[PDB]
Amino acid sequence: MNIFEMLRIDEGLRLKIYKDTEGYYTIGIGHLLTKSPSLNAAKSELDKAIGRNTNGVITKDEAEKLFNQDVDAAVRGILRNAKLKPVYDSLDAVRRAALINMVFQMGETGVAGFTNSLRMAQQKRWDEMAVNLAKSRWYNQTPNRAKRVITTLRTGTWDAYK
Ligand SMILES: [Cl-]
Ligand SMILES: [Cl-]
Repeated sequence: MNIFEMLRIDEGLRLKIYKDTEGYYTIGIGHLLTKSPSLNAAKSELDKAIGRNTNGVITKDEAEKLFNQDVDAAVRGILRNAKLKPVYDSLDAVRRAALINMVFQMGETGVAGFTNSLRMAQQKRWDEMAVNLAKSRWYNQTPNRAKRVITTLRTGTWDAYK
């Protein structure tokens, strides 16, 4: 198991523009296109992202390309985040994957807000951190996914994904 496989599981793969759990225009493997209610705005964003006139449909390779780019950006944004970096550095390899997933789904700013859970993570207070993470909108909105990530983060193993 690794980050790519982990997110491929949580995000799925879709070759056609679709709406995510929050109603936004997405495509590929969890690639947000826009928050605007406009399909056309979405189509515009897609062609610009791909570099061609897509007509709302992309190939697997294309999806996978956005995916690489997106994981890369998540890692890099963690590493440059003054609140995130220190947490990341303190974690083992599995737990780091979990921090990446959360950043991928909710953005750097979003995660940086989980101040209290971040302090716990850094203190290696596993069970308390998990409890706290669960008291969130993120958990109430996407509980199964959230559950998988929290377990990962709590335990440092891939059990929730096997
Ligand atoms: Cl892009
Ligand atoms: Cl879910």
